[PDB]
Amino acid sequence: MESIKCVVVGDGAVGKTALLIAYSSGCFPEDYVPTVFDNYNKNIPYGDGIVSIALYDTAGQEDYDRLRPLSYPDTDVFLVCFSLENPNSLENCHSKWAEELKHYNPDTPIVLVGTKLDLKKDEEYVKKLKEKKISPVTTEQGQEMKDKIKACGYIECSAKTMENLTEAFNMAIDIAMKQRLKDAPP
Ligand SMILES: Nc1nc2c(ncn2[C@@H]2O[C@H](COP(=O)(O)OP(=O)(O)O)[C@@H](O)[C@H]2O)c(=O)[nH]1
Ligand SMILES: [Mg+2]
Repeated sequence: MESIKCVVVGDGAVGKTALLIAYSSGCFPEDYVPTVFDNYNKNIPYGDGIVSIALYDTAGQEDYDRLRPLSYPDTDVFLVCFSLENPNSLENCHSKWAEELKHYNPDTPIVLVGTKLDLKKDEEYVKKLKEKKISPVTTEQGQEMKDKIKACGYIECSAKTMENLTEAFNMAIDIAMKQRLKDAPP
């Protein structure tokens, strides 16, 4: 049994809490969604063993700049989240999230996670988005940002449809465990 700590950050409303509730329960939140989900644990097969991943939600607004980082000590991997239908939230992964995580946790790997993939793929939503002169974040743009912030992985997912949802957390686990292997004596 190995334990890892995963903290989820990103702009308000990109879907951090829904991501965590969907992973915890297997269902997109059916009732009231809290601002910040209480931290919880999940046991996941990994190699010949079991990883216990402890998941921490955060309040992403700038108002919480001093309270939110109190969650950061001893983190093994961060999920930096942006909505695939909000290009502004992608740019903030560079101007805000990468800078904050480098300041507090310079050695901790990051996974860049695109959320709300179902809306990116929803033809009617895309039309209405286009009426406001916005288009979805492309995978080309998301991968470019992955490199810009030196994230160890990138994935696009939907808490609503579960598309790539559990694999986003499998990606975070694999990155954390491989870093732990790299840091061990030979
Ligand atoms: N269509 C869709 N909506 C989502 C998804 N994830 C979150 N939402 C919606 O986005 C809004 C904000 O979600 P929330 O989890 O509170 O975002 P947070 O502020 O980052 O924690 C809510 O209306 C959610 O229902 C998703 O994968 N697909
Ligand atoms: Mg939330």
